[PDB]
Amino acid sequence: PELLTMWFGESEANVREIFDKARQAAPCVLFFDELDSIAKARGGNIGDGGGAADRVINQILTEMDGMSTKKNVFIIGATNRPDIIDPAILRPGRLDQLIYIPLPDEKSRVAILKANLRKSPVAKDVDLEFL
Amino acid sequence: RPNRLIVDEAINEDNSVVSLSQPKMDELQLFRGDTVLLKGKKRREAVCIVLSDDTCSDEKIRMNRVVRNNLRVRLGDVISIQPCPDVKYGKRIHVLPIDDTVEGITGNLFEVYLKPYFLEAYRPIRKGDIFLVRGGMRAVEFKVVETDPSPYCIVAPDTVIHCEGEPIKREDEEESLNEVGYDDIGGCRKQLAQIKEMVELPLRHPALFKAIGVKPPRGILLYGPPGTGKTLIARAVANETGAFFFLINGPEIMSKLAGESESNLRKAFEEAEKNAPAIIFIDELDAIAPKREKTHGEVERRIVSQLLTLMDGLKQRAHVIVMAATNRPNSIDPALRRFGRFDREVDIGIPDATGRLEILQIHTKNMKLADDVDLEQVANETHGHVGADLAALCSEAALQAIRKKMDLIDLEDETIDAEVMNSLAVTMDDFRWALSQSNPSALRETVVEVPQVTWEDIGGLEDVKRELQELVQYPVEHPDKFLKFGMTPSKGVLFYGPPGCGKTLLAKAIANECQANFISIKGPELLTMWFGESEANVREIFDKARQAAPCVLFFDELDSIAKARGGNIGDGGGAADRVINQILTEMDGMSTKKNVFIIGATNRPDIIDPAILRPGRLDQLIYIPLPDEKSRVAILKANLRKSPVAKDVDLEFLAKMTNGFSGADLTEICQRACKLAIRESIESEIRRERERQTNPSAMEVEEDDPVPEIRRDHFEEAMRFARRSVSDNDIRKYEMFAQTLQQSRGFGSFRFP
Ligand SMILES: Nc1ncnc2c1ncn2[C@@H]1O[C@H](COP(=O)(O)OP(=O)(O)OP(=O)(O)O)[C@@H](O)[C@H]1O
Ligand SMILES: Nc1ncnc2c1ncn2[C@@H]1O[C@H](COP(=O)(O)OP(=O)(O)O)[C@@H](O)[C@H]1O
Repeated sequence: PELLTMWFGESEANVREIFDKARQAAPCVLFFDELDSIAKARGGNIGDGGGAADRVINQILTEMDGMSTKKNVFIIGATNRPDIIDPAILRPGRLDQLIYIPLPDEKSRVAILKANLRKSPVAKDVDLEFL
Repeated sequence: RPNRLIVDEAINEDNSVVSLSQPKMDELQLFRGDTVLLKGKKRREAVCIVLSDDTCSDEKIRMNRVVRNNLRVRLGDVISIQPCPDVKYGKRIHVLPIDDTVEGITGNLFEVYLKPYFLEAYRPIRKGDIFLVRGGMRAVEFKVVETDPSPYCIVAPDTVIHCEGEPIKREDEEESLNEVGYDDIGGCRKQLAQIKEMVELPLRHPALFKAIGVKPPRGILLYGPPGTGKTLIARAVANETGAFFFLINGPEIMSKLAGESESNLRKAFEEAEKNAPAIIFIDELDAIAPKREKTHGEVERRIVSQLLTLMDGLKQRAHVIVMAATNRPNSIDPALRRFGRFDREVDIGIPDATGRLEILQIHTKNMKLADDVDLEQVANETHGHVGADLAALCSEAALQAIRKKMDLIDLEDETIDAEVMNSLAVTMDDFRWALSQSNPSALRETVVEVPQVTWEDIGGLEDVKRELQELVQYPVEHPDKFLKFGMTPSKGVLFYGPPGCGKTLLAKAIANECQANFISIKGPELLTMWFGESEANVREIFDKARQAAPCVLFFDELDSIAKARGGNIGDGGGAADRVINQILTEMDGMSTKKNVFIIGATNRPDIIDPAILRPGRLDQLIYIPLPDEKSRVAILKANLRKSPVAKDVDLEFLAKMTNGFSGADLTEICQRACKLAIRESIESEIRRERERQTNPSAMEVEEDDPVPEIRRDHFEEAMRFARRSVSDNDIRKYEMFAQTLQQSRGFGSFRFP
């Protein structure tokens, strides 16, 4: 959401100070939520503001090429739809490792429910794995 | 010392009445309704009848402005009340008016004013006491310079009042009630309470507070529309507390000469610091404190820097507080909002109809009203006005009333007769004329207020109403359960359904039940906000709502974003996405601690963007069914109880012929029936004069069917031509969306755990 907020207007400097701040706090991990949202502007019901998306992508790629090996800062990106996003990112020297997210399955669901129940109440009246 | 009591305002208009609790009355050996003797500064003695009222606390003593000036004390002070119920009857009264209280009157105070003032009042008057009588338009003070017996006496039938002679001169102790006070301001109870809370302590106990050695607030702002009495508020507070109020005006200072304004402002600061614990008031600072980009010139920056440097030199020890007033805190430079600088911010909103009522009452107090008083009706009519507006309205209504009799009265040019001004009374006709030629000021400005919609206005959906009650009232009713389970209440609720179901009415009803302010958002307003000023308006409205918790932040036509973005337009998508992103950011930044609810309503759920369809965002989606048959008549009754109907054939049959009709078309049918009834009454009347134009008086009386009573003919005419508001296929899409959310559910069946 705030990425698309920036998407109208500041698209080049803002990323610059963001990555400068990230570099200063090394070691650190940078996380990106719903990168495909940018391509959602590229591919969507409008498909006309793509210049800003081009600016954002160019800035991101330029900074990634500008990332020195000495800096120890990992970058993670979460995307629901990898197909719409530009494959140009998927190249060596950039995001390369793609990991699928399987659905929770039984024991995973049991552990998730236990973690949720850790808040206060107890569920000693049913079978969690049954559910 | 269980006798001295902290002073408090006396609601009773009687000057010499003080309300005491029974244990204090018994302890001080006082009778019932007798007179007590109070000493204050300079041991000045005042005699006051004990008033039969225990409403005030026993440690408190009800005591109005007149006795406070008699005792040379201020509000929050103490009294020296001592047993003296042996007051003597009056023998002769020697009271003369002050010179500057009856100028331009040339009348007799004794008969016109003093005679009704002292008629069965029995006011204990003491040698040196000050008593005021409020008359036709002014208030006149008097002092008992000398009397028999000494010093006090009782107003009694055996009275000898000498009201003949030159008016007395100034007694040099002031004690004048013509100035301002707390009771002279209305419509700002909460704000006044806050100001008292954060102001009184440093002023009441300066040395004690220094002995505390804790930093007090130093920068306080009031922001709001002009003409709301901010200067009045500051002046009244300063005068009542007791200080050395100092005023500074922007234009009067900045345009003095070159840089001399710096010298003037400095001189003001060290002058104030050299006198006493005081308050320095600044008006229209934005005229000298614009935005940084707005500083086109150079000297303005120098002036701002000088001001900041001077005010920041208020190191810990400072008995002087700085009060500054301006409009909305937008044009003001941001650096002024820092700590040590202006940090406390207060808004002065537009008073409601009730606030207008009190403003009129405190303004029209002096004028003699007629018997056609409809102050409540006027306050109802005067939406979009401020205290200055109402004061001007009253003034020019008085001029209209007086001007009606210029020829009858000998106008002359020398003097006037008090009987003449006493005779004139302001009539409701004068008020109607005054409102006819009037100019409201607020107009283009959003209003914040608790709505007045009650539950019986909307019929049916009681289960949904209870669900909204659970989601809204219960978390603030029982936060204990929520914290015991450690579960956070839902942030907001969304509504979807056919239009004309009064979803906004439901929002207003629940807000009124919750007793919280309401905020309205319009789709046209949002689309206006698309282009140009977009982020700032969203930010300021969110901040205002967060400040005024508890409050209900309502949104209407939320689907309008998709109406212009999606579809065949595809052009305003950029601004729409700007607005949507701003809204999402602001709502995500909101904290559940703040008692603010976000409510969005729509009639096109399918077109809604799915971004909000995420946890933390609007997730509780409620369908609004279309009411047909069942309680429809109840809804009819809800819209029919407004005006009488008397004779009717059947409401159930009326519900029978109609089907699938919302509140909109039902109310439209009711309005059509009323229109036909009005038409019939008007044409029958016109027939009556078209008979009487060539005839003598033919008894033009109530025989015109003017009673509110809709016959079956009007109902039949209404049902002859009445189109269904909703199309069946639209209901099909609504059910399709219901099935869509059922598929998102997927599982609704029952399986045993
Ligand atoms: N709540 C109120 N109670 C009584 N009088 C009021 C109220 N609001 C406004 N008035 C009247 O309206 C006028 C406002 O005067 P004034 O210009 O000092 O107000 P203000 O709002 O402080 O203005 P400014 O914008 O110059 O600071 C006065 O005549 C005052 O008596
Ligand atoms: N007593 C009532 N009960 C239910 N609905 C009502 C009642 N009185 C008015 N309404 C409805 O309130 C609507 C006004 O609210 P509005 O915000 O326009 O709702 P919508 O957006 O669904 O049309 C009117 O169209 C009318 O149908």
